[PDB]
Order: sequence, then structure tokens, then C-alpha cells
Amino acid sequence: AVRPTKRIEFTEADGDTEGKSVFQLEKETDKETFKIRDDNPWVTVETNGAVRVKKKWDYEELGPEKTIDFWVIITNIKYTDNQRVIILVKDVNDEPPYFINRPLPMQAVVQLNAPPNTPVFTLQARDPDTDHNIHYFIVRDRTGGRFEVDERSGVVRTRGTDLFQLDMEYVLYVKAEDQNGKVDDRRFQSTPEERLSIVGGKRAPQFYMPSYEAEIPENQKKDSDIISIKAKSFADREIRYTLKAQGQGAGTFNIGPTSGIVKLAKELDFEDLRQPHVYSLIVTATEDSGGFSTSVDLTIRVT
Ligand SMILES: [Ca+2]
Ligand SMILES: [Ca+2]
Ligand SMILES: [Ca+2]
Ligand SMILES: [Zn+2]
Repeated sequence: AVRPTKRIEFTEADGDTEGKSVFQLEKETDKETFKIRDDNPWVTVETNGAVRVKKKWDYEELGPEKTIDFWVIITNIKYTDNQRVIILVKDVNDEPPYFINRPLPMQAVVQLNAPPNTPVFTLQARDPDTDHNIHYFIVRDRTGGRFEVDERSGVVRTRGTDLFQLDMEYVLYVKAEDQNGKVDDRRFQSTPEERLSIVGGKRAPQFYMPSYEAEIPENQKKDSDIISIKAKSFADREIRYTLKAQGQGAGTFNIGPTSGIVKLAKELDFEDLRQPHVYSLIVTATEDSGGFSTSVDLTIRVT
């Protein structure tokens, strides 16, 4: 038999303390013991009907309904009643913002004679709460006032009429704040401090990941697609992709020079001791509109 469902409201912050009791289910008789029907990540049920925080409540990790929804078995006349409990959980601003810029680290060029207020980069941050209010800031300026960032748009502009120097690195350290989420009476939730690299004139291409990793089983099909690798050109020149092995396994793999897709060019057999269980490869992105080239590591482990 079924008891009236218990429906109740809380902020995720009301569940900010492990083992804190948040409410108790009614007893029908005093002998009654309570057992949760299924282990729950968020709550424990005590034998007397008390409900406690298990893992700290987190609105961001709950599913679409944003509830902790569970059944409880109530044993004792000799009866075994069932009762459902639904805890509606309310969002509080409690998660820090993060940068969504890619690739990382943040990189850019600046033309040698950029007029003042030339837009050079756009900081882009998100924040997990429903209630965010993001502000962008330079925190370390190692450039002598050559750049500023718009507090709201994230746009990074040049200041001053002075020339910029070819192949010189202008470095800024930036961050975003969610000014709807305090840590104290002073400070707000923050991204990490990111280093923004601005080079005068031009610079080599950059990969979308600082290094690449793939794990495949030993029965992987020949010629099948393993992983996709992409580099960006700062002057939108054409990129040609190229691959090579550090030690063991030349020819085991190859890359489409335009797609940047890596395929398995040979059969894998763990019985064949000549074949390593870990491949160290180097992918190279060459600007084949003359000159600039960049490399990255590709590690492929086999199981
Ligand atoms: Ca949270
Ligand atoms: Ca939240
Ligand atoms: Ca936040
Ligand atoms: Zn939003």
C-alpha cells in the first residue's frame, strides 16, 4: 500500500552539508522503520524516517526535472507500506565561470600599424548558474597599455597610435567574474587567470588541443577513422596536415593532409611483439601558403 507522496522545496544550498538532516517522514506507528528502496547519491534515509544530505546537493548535476525523487519502504498488524518522496531543488549562484574560447591558450596577432580601438580578440566565458552576470577583466597588463578589454562584450582592442613590432609578444592576463556570485563581501566567483598571447604581424598556426590522445582496442578495423585533428591559421591560410612516428610504428598510421583525420593503416596484433602498446606520433600543420609550421603530440594506446 502507498502513503501520500512527500513533496518539499529547498535550495541546493540547504543541502550544502553532508549528513545534515533536512526533514523527517511521518510515522504512522512508532515501531516503524524506514528503508530507502534504492541507494540514492543525494540523500540517506535513517531508520526513524529522517532524511539527510549524502553528497552535497548540486542543482547543476540534477536531471531535467531538478528533483531528488525516491521511494521509501516502511516496515512494521504486520505491513510493508511504500512512500515516494520528491525534493524540488532550487538553483543558487554557486558555480564559477569558465572560458569557452578555443583553442587554448588564447592567441592572436596584431597588425603592425593597427589604428586605435582595433578589435583583436574576444574573451568568451560561460557560467553554469541560471542567474549569472559575467564581467571581463585584464588583471596583468605586460604590454604598457597597448590593449584594453570591454567589461561586458569581452572584446579586446588596441590603444594608442604607436606601431606594433613584428614577432613581438604582447601578453595580457585575463579573467571573467560572475558578479552575481560572491565568495566574500569583497570578491566574486572567477575563471582561472588565462594568458592571452598577442603577436605582432603574424604567427604560426595553433592546434585546437595542446596534445592529442586516443585509445583503441587491438581489434580496430584497418582503414577505420581513429581521431580528428584540427589546427587554426591566424591569417586563414590553407593548412596541410602531416604525421610521423617518434619511435616504433612508422606506417602504422596516416593522416588525411586536408581532413586532418587519422586512420589505422595496418592490422593490430598483440601477439606481434614488434608492435608497441603505445604509439608516439607527431602531427604537423603546415601553412602551405608559404612557410609557417606547427607540431603536436599524438599518443595512441591500444587495449
Ligand atoms: Ca551547484
Ligand atoms: Ca547553481
Ligand atoms: Ca556562477
Ligand atoms: Zn545563461
